Amino acid sequence: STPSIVIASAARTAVGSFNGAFANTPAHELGATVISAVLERAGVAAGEVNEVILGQVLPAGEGQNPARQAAMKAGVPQEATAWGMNQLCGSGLRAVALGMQQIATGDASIIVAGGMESMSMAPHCAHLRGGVKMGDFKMIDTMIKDGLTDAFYGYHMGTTAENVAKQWQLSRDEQDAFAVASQNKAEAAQKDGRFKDEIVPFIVKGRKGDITVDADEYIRHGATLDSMAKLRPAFDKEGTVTAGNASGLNDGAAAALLMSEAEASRRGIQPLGRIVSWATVGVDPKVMGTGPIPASRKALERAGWKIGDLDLVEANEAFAAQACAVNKDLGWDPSIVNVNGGAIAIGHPIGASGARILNTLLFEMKRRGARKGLATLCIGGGMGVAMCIESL
Amino acid sequence: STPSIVIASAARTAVGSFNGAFANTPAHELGATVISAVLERAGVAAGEVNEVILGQVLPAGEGQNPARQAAMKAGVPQEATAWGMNQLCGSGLRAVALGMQQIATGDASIIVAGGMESMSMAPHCAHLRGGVKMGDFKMIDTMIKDGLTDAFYGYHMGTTAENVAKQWQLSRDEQDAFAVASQNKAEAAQKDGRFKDEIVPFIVKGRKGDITVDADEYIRHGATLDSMAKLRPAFDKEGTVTAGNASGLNDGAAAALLMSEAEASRRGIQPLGRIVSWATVGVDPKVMGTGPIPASRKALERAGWKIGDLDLVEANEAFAAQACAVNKDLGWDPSIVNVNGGAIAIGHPIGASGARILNTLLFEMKRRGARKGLATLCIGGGMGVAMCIESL
Amino acid sequence: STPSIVIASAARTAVGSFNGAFANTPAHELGATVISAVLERAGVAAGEVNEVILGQVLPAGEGQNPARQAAMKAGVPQEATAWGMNQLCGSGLRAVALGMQQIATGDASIIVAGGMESMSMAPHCAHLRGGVKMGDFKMIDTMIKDGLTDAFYGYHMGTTAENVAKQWQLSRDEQDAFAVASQNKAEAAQKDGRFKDEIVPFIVKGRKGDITVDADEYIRHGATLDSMAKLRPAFDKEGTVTAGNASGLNDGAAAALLMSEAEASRRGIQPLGRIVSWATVGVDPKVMGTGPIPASRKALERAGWKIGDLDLVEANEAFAAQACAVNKDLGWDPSIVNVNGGAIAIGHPIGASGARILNTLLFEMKRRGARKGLATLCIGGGMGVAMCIESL
Amino acid sequence: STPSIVIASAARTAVGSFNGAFANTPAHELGATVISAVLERAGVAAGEVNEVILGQVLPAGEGQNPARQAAMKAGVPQEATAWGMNQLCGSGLRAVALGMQQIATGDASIIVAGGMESMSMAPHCAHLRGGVKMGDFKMIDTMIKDGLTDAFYGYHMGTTAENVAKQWQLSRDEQDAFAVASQNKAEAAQKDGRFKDEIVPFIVKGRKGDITVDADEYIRHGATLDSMAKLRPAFDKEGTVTAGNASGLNDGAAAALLMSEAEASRRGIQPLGRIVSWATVGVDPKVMGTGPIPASRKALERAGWKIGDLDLVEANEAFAAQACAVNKDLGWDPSIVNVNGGAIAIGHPIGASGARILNTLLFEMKRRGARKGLATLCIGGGMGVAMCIESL
Ligand SMILES: CC(=O)OCCNC(=O)CCNC(=O)[C@H](O)C(C)(C)COC(=O)C(C)(C)C
Ligand SMILES: CC(=O)OCCNC(=O)CCNC(=O)[C@H](O)C(C)(C)COC(=O)C(C)(C)C
Repeated sequence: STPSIVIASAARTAVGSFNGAFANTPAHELGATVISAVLERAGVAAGEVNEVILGQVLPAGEGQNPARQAAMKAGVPQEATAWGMNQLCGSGLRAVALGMQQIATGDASIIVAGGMESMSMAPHCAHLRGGVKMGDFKMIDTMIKDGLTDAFYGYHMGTTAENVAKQWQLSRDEQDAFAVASQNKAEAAQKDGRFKDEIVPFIVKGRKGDITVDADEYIRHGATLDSMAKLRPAFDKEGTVTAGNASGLNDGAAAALLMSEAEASRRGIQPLGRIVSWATVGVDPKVMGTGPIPASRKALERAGWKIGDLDLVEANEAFAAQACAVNKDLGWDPSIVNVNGGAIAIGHPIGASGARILNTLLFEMKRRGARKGLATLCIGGGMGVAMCIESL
Repeated sequence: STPSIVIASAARTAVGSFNGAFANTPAHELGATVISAVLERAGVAAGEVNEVILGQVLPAGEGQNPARQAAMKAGVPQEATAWGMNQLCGSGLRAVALGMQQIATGDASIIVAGGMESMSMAPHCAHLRGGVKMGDFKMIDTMIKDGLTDAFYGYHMGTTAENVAKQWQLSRDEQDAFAVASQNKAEAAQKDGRFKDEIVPFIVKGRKGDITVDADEYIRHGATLDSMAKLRPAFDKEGTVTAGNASGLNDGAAAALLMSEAEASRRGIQPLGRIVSWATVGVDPKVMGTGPIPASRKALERAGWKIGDLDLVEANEAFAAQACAVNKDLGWDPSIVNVNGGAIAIGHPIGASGARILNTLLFEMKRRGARKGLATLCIGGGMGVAMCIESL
Repeated sequence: STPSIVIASAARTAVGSFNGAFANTPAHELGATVISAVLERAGVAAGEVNEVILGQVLPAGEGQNPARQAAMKAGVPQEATAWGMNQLCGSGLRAVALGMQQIATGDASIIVAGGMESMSMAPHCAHLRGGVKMGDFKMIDTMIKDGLTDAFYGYHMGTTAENVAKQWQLSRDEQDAFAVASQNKAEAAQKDGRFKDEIVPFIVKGRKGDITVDADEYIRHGATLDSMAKLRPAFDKEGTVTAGNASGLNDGAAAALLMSEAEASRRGIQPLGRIVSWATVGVDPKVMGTGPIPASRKALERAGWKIGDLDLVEANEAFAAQACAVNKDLGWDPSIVNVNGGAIAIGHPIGASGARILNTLLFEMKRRGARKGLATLCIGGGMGVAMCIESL
Repeated sequence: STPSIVIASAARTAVGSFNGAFANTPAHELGATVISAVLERAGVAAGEVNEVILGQVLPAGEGQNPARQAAMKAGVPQEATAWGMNQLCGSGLRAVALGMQQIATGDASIIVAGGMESMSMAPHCAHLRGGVKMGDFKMIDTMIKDGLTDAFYGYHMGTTAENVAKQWQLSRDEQDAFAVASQNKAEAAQKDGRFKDEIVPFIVKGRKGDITVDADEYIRHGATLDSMAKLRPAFDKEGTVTAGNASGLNDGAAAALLMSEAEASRRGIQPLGRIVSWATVGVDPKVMGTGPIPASRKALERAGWKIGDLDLVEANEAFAAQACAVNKDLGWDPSIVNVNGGAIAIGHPIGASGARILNTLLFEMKRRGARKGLATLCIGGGMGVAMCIESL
């Protein structure tokens, strides 16, 4: 008699490149589009939504509770509720776990959950109430400070990726080959229409003409191992991690519509899948990229699943270094991992990422008839999140 | 049977005045102290915490996931997890209901949940990626923009208070008499030592000497009706809402340690209460101060309680206009509400506030042997949140 | 026996467009090239220079006394002196008058005087010592605030141009025809090589390569009356003044090397002319564009010249409106004025402008054998400056 | 006969401490008050002024040509002119010399010349036109960058002071003794009323009551040798220069009214003195504090005076180390130098400083009946300025 919560529908924007397609688009506008889309896709009216839960890491200057702004712009009435949350990179997936819990505790019926992020729109900042009596001071890039800098050891996420490259003795070649394989899988899938279903177009409004954005613009077409092998290391001069074998800075949103299984049945909805389990676990901040290991093992143990049971896997590629380490420790078939590419190619809109890869997982699970699935993400400050999805 | 989760223990910092005692104290530092406090108070080792969940509305510049920074500074091991969330003024109490949900769904055994806020340390910000080829630009106060300003209508929270005052025909006098009652109640509680149990002293580390802060410094000593009636309207030149009958800008943190009833009994812990229900509902952002009315009613319905069963209430005083209005609608005995004073006196450290009033309720329920209690707050953008607590 | 001071030599950079050729070139670097050039042109060694005097309105952030920075870079000895000055648009010409005065009172023999300006490099700023306790504040564009905004009435110099347009009843048609004539005369002069003599090339050092700039890049080629006529008014929605009939925002330096007539004779130098007189007079800030009227009249009377004695004139074009009013009042033959075009086409690097038009005057006087010349500028805050030059 | 220019009258504000009395008072406000005062003291109407010349190193953000704002505020007519200039610390005295040249060349009859500075109001800046697509950037303190940092060697003026200390082998003790004597002489002069004649009171207007400032607030009362000796070196860790034996960061204005000797006689004015000579000379930037040596010597030679002919001297105290060096080299009787204290005590409002000390000299010469005086200052970037004054 345990609660069975399903994902009735999902959708994501395309992922924009840094200061690219969505250079001037507030996170909450991207969120509103995905919210309306999951509702239209499921045939559910906005007024039936109890609450919107949206992960977002970089809200500075966007005003009160951007999740609420997203919900209200999507047409979800004032009666519903909304809130944001921040488990950094895990945010978008975690939000789905959290939404599932609202329904499992009988506190709601229909949740919209996911994530949203405008890294482009993130401001610079300084604390100036006390004044600066004399001397220079720093205007601080909130994207870097609040999104990409380890709070404990003081270094960029890319150095934690170097720490993983040295513990696992991963060569520069092994990482450059992984990223080339990710770009090529993503270019293949995009041209074959495999992102069409999950992507809802977004209308960037302008003065000299609106623009429809429905293609992931951060993917690199014709990615040779040459353009990878010619890059300098970005975080250590005798290291292996580069702009080419790391993910980038990106804008996007993504969302899922959750309700009980019996509810989806009552509404004539064919659900994208059932949430069987989730799990988050901590690891050393220094090697934060390993997060997916204990989070996925725990998720799998809560499902009563073996690693071999899995038919599909979205394992977020923040860095090639961390991804290979995860694929090695866990030891699943790499041919079913990031089957349509991953974040090195597609982008990593921090708060949105977890709901982005969940989209890719669900829609590709429909495409090929995979029964069991698992999405998982490493997290700055040292954590992982994971979720097991079973098709119906 | 049903899960049953208890608040094993609770603690909060004093609430500091704006650019006051905590002027230069990062939110997570305040948060850390209160995490160590709830652990110590319950007799639980930090190594036993599965997850720290902390409300926070104004984290700009503090770096990656300040809940994880509070958790680590407090000595919760890297293996645990941590996140922040934002349901604005409701964040601190919502984090507690979220934590309870973690335990009810079987995903955790032991949560620290609460909130934290340094409104003092909130930076001014500006989006400057595109560059500013010519012309003045605004450095935006994130405290005002992201905390205090309604996103839909463009005006401060105090203006929603004017809308509520007007709806309910609340005179200036009546708002002012409420504010004085609240100050006089709070100065009394302070003097008679009724804040001591709940407060854990925070030590401010400076160059010139450590300062231990263990007293709410926002409370005005010897407040009079005469003093209030001298003040000018702060939001409307023929309005009723002043600085004297509105809460303030404040710094502080507050948390609670949650576990199952059965686990408290295993550990010999005598908990502060059982979380019997909670609820959140939405309303017109224009009159967000009415949030607590449907929130408290839904919460009481979920608990199976009538309003007269309540023995003690903490209904947050964002503004006298809204506080009076909520009290007149629900009809609870004003004498069991904010019995040691409310936020006009004590302060409103946004993200911490909901855990702040929860602390006050729990320790006063204990000291007078109350059995049934409710905490509730209005939420900017048009929401309310409430929680019902029963003593063991 | 009244002292006679000559201009032995002169030089100017090309005038750069706003954030264009000299986008990242500090004013002092442009100044240094022009100091070296006037020395080279006169056959005078840097070791012989007593003082360098440079007009400069927007030095913020450039460091201590950019005039000294310029002169040291050009190898003027540490035993010499250097200072900057600021009479706004008048500065580069006032500098020369002041340098002439050093020699006249016997305090110096050899002066390099002019001005320099990098409007591109001008920063944004805020008084932040006292703090901003709460609320937004402005980051102020120093170029606009200290350069282009009237300090009394608070509006841009364009509005003073509107005031002049109304008071002199100057049509949009007349102003635009003037603007097009300036563009077309400057393009002709450019293509014929008439700026070559005065322009010294400036090498913009980069990383991917050095670029030699020796063309005035703000000059529009093939400028049409239609392109002027289609612009909207820039300062008053029912006005006549536009971006097209106003000058621009620009970068440049320019200078003159001064000595007594007898010293030039001793050296065998053929000077560019003798400074027979100068003057500066104030007018109403509201119609500051009129400055050249009383200044030119005073300069001429000090020279004992009638207006009809002039063979050539450089009257600076801050705005078509004021250029037209000045020509109307003075009544000098427009065909002898801004013969090679003016600032509408060439640009207006504020602190340099006055020495820029002096350069154009002097080299045209030489080229055509004009005997008597005058340069004059209008000045924000309501002033004018004029200088009479006679050929030797 | 030669042109003889006299100082008819003089006045200065008190010198305010950094973020002290004048923390929020724009320099031009201070200037306006001293302009009005020199007019009143001379019995000359504002309508009679031809030009205002005001030294000012740090005008960023104050708007167009603060000299003109100052002159207009004092009711100097729109028909007059005004300009600012910058020879750093020498500026306030150089303006006077420049003012004298306007009259000697017959270009003006009546000049108000001096300087003004608000180091408190100096802003922080950043060049932001190109944008900062990613990363932290610096907000630069303009007071330090444009006022106090050497542009060639990149270090503060205090480092130049160390270089002079080492070269002249000046002990810590000798420097501190000098500093203590400056404080103690200034304090005696203050108590005895010796600054009253030269100071014009300034009214600081504020919402909560006007404050009249007529005392130099930087002067330390009861300054002890021990208070100096305890300090740590501020620039070199085995240096000798400290906050105590250097001057401060200060706000002030000061000026003089000039006219020919014959015009003063026509008007029946008894002048404060005749300007007999002035000089400016350069020195190595690295030892800029030595500027007063070649400059004083040149001024004296130009006057036909031996050093021993001087009855009184104001040699500016940028730093004890340099003031000591200057006095050692010149060898004048130290008992006639800075007779009422100097800038270590009184403060150093850069652009005003040279006119400030001139005020002190003039009024002491008058009060004790000294016939021959000299004022002189060192100048960052390696210069000196000096002026010889004789009583009539
Ligand atoms: C005083 C002087 O420098 O002479 C005239 C200077 N003219 C200008 O600076 C106008 C340049 N204008 C432009 O580039 C566009 O018309 C503008 C609308 C972008 C300018 O914007 C403004 O309104 C200013 C006055 C703030 C520059
Ligand atoms: C030429 C000149 O500058 O005159 C002397 C004025 N004094 C100063 O510039 C130094 C003022 N110094 C101080 O208040 C303290 O020494 C300080 C160490 C706190 C200043 O901090 C600094 O390092 C600088 C940049 C101001 C020198």
